[PDB]
Amino acid sequence: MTNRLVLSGTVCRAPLRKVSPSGIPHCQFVLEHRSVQEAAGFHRQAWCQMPVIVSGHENQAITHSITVGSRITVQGFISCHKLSKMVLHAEQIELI
Amino acid sequence: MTNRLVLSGTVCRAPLRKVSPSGIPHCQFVLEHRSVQEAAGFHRQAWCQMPVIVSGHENQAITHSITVGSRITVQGFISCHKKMVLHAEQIELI
Repeated sequence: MTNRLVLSGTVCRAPLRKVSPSGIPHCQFVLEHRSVQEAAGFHRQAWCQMPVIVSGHENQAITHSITVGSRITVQGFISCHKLSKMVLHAEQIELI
Repeated sequence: MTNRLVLSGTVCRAPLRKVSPSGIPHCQFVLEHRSVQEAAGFHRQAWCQMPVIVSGHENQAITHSITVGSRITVQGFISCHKKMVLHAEQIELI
């Protein structure tokens, strides 16, 4: 049922843009997250490079503010395909 | 920096209790998620198999009750190696 990743980071690859044959715009970039997280009472570095996909006409405009160096937070669902790779499908983007 | 994953699924690999060299036990299993999500006005299938690490003694009665086929909702932060793991903070048997 529940599937929600909220993740902040710095964009490490600029949006690569395409439109589907049926007219659906898709925007793809990579978000690099790095932070200090808490577990069992000791601090530890969390690092990951998350591919993000922005699909549909709704969220495309803000995507043109996103460049390598942009700090953003992305809220959405994760999806894996296969040798498996994970993508964050953006539902909300906040420009920090 | 926000790092928060909330994921429901089913246990697809038997949980194993390991011990960190620092005296801290943890429980590892793999969590299989399969849901219908909405994108560009269409229903997308979302699937994932997430490795999950649960540390700290407070989650042991729930952890010890977990088997292959258990339906759980997991909440924590993600981290990446070489691989992606979810470091579980909250764990509920749904």
